[PDB]
Amino acid sequence: YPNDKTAEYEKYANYMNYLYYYQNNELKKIDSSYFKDKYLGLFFGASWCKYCVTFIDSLNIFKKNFPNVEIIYIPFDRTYQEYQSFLKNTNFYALPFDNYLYICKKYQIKNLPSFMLITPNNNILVKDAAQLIKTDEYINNLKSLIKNYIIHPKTFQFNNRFFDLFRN
Amino acid sequence: YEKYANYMNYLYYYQNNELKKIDSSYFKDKYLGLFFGASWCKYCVTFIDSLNIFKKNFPNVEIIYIPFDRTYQEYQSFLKNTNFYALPFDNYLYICKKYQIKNLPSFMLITPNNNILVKDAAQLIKTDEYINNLKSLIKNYIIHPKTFQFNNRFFDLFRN
Amino acid sequence: EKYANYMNYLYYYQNNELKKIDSSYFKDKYLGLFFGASWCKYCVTFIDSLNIFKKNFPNVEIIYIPFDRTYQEYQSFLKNTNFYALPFDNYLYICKKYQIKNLPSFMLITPNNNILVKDAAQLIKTDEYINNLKSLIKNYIIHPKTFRFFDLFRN
Amino acid sequence: DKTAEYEKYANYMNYLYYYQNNELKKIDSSYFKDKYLGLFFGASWCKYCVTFIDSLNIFKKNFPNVEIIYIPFDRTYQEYQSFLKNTNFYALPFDNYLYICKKYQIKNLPSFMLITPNNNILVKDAAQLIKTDEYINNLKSLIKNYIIHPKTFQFNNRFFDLFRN
Repeated sequence: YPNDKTAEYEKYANYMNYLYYYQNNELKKIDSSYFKDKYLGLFFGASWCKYCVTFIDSLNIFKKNFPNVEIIYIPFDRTYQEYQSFLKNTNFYALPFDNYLYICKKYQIKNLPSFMLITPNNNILVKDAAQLIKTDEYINNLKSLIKNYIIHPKTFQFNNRFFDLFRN
Repeated sequence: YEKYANYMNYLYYYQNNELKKIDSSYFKDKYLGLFFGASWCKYCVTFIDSLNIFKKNFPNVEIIYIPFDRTYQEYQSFLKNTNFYALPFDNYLYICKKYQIKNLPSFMLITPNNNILVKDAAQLIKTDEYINNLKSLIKNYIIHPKTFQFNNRFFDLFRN
Repeated sequence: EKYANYMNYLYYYQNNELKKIDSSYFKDKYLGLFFGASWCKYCVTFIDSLNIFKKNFPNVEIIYIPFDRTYQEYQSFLKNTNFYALPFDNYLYICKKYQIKNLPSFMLITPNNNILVKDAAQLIKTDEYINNLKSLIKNYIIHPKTFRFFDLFRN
Repeated sequence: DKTAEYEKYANYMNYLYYYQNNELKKIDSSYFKDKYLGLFFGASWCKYCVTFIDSLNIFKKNFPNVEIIYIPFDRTYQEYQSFLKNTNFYALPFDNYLYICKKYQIKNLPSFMLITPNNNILVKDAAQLIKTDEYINNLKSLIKNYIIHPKTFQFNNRFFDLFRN
């Protein structure tokens, strides 16, 4: 009751209200509610890291086999210029350009690239999916994992899935 | 054929400094942890402590050693310092090919119906942070029963 | 041309105060560049291997290249370690130069800024490496160079 | 009786193998005296080792006198042959080389190790090194600057020393 800082906390209800993507030469926004109830693939990467650039071929093959999983780029670029040139050469959504070490701390991400597969209720279906997707042996078994894994509904703070996923 | 019908009909273990065998049908309907390793590889020997802590946390998962020892005597000395089950001493590169196993140790978590629950579990179980995530995977993954060729889940799991 | 301004001091904690050292102290020394962060548990567990490395190679100066998110996290790291550190800043440009893609990473650098061991973090986790590294140090001819951190981190 | 068997190892690894014209050829191991070597631990059934060949070809272009030797972990002679025909590397004869993995604690395929003429390890984890563009000038400096102190190999057999603890 004393020293209630709900007022301060409430700013976070609009955290990550948009993701970004390229269409022709436009950096466009998409309302993050679009990702409600979707499986996500979180791609931790940077345009300056050659391994992350070669990894895009594996992600593109993954996307062809798992078209309903949405790929979200979590950038570790140095400038907007680097971020924008990379995003325009991909079919991915992205977090806005920013410093995301706090997400690395939450999931103990220690390598670029890293790729994690996330269920609609923000559980981790595959922690180390970057390794998983560089051969093609994974496809049938990942389809079984997605088909068979029960999704128990959760309540996200402020009804904000990305606040839950990246902060809580 | 004939030894298709008898492929992997027993797994092996040590007890009281004696090599023993168990009907492999005992592993029907069990979660398995396939431990790819070798006694010559120091990273595999230290990994035994992570597996033992894993087993304490997940006691219904059966740990099966898939050996890459050079000699039967090295295999035996390794198996006697563990309480794991093991495939018979043999050359298992065909299993490495099937699953694209490229590192020792590797550890794969398998459901009762031979699906892969966690492909790269060695790195998962050396941390502190995996228990609740793995508990949820096991509790949430629906098991549809399967019948296996030659009535032998290891024929399916290792040879298709 | 304030390249003269670049990396004039490294930092460290001693007697619970933040101190600085002129970067010319590191001229002609073997260096161990430790890319790390206090938020990364694997970097924190790696400090024990670095301390054992330092006991066996006391003349190699370990330099911490930070990837902490905040200045307070960086200071807490310095208070708990015995390395010299770059000032708190964003060092992705060094990661790009050397294609550092993992934390921790550890690189061993000769007095004239050549790379003696590119991927030394896995090397020093064991203690199998010690004789091999002693031979590399003993046998690597040094051709002296006039300048060191602008050459090492930018070129 | 078998102190004579121990002497047999003076002829250990007397030939390496390679393919030139879909044709299997042998080369006297003495060709490799005083050479730097790149030991490539790999297997044709391992997709990561197949993709690694691209990095080894860039390495061979930039370091043509570092002789690449394939240490096989193929299941069958035919897998070994097909791999060798497509990479025209030198190779140990098809066999089981777990004892080499024990000596050097090789735990990943592919692995690649750079060896000096006196059998010291110049770069232990060279598979990681050569996947980047950046390594070339500093590896040339490392080869140019590392002093080679002469050693005596048992039976004057370099590969016996390099592979057999």
